[PDB]
Amino acid sequence: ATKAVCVLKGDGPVQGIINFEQKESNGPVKVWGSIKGLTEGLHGFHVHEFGDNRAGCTSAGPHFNPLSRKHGGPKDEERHVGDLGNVTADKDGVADVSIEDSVISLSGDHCIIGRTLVVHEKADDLGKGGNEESTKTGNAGSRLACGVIGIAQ
Amino acid sequence: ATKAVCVLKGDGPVQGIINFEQKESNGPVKVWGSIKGLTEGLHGFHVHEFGDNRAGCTSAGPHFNPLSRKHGGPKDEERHVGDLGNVTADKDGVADVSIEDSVISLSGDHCIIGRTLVVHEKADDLGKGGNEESTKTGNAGSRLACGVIGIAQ
Repeated sequence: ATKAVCVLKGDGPVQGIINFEQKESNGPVKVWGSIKGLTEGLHGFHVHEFGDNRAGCTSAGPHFNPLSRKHGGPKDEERHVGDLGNVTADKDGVADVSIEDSVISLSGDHCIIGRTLVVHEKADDLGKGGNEESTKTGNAGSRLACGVIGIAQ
Repeated sequence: ATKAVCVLKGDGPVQGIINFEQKESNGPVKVWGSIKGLTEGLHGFHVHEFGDNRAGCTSAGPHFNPLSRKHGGPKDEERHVGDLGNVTADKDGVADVSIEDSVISLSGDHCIIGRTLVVHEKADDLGKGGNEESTKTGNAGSRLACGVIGIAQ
């Protein structure tokens, strides 16, 4: 079964480790791990297009949107491949991520190996945020921590 | 025409950006960038199996060697997929990289997207160092800096 990992780092306190497992190449991907350094609440959680961190998290480019669709939440039909919603940080800044998704893959055209997982400033509004920006990125703000999704043992 | 990038970081001063380019599937991967923070001289430049950075450059694991060959130099027929030889740091610690390789690839069985590049402590002796370890790892020492090979624009 195909396995991947991401180590999230950025410029301040935000850090963590996000595992990915996909036992069948057409089943869902299990995403799990933990993030610390976070303000309490909901934090946008997106696969970005490039595994490029050469000038920081900015280098990662836009959401991974191969089907040129509009931004949604995970559960929507209309959503980018890399729209994985929000993760929620507790009062002590810790987010226990647990997610199952059937739009991302670890193989094929929807493959997220070598792309970037990014944790954002604020809530992804999930297309339901009442302005232009909402239906493009979900207004989730600055990129706090990222890293490239890599092949794991 | 496919592109990748690796940003090299470690616990020391060694930093670098390395670019990969393979304009067609069967063709050679062009590799180039710069690494600073190195001691003058030669340093092993290897692709390792895992894009895992969980516990630093150690988590990358072993040389990327899908064909189960002995360690050599890039020009050798007998070599690991990940055997890219050595880069040369000048007196100011700067290593200008320019490499063309036909064994690594950006797609396929020999695909290196999502794996790690590591730059090592000491010269790779290229399997001609004349001891056991020569033909496993080439004696290149500790891992100074690594980064996961990600998709680039």
